[PDB]
Amino acid sequence: SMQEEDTFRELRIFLRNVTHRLAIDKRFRVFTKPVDPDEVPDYRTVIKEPMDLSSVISKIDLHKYLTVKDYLRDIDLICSNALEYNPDRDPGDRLIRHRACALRDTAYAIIKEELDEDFEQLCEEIQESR
Ligand SMILES: O=C(C1CC1)N1CCN(c2ccc(F)cc2)CC1
Repeated sequence: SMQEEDTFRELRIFLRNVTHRLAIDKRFRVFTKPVDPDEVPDYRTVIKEPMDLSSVISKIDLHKYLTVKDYLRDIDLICSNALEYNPDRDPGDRLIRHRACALRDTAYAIIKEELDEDFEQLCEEIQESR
């Protein structure tokens, strides 16, 4: 229906706004663009599904997310990729992991305060119905 297409448009507006707030935070700069294969040729052989905040913006616009749960699977994949690729005790690795965990916890906290649970339940029921 028209009403269902209006529900999914509101979902996209909400997701662009959360993603822009993460992307301007100086802590999360390393997560804003894909890894350059020239700089890190080993990256694409270790990490099977790369993900970053520029790709998440592109996926919102392509209508890839029908629920906030779909969207948070990609935020969780940005975080898990960083913990897998950078697992060592040295400071460079410990700083990337700390920032990855902060990206994940910040996205979950914005959504806890600002997403209405009945708006998410509506998105999930339209998705199920298709
Ligand atoms: O996991 C990531 C970020 C996507 C989250 N990276 C770890 C490895 N970094 C790197 C850069 C130059 C270099 F010569 C070797 C490694 C780039 C940043």
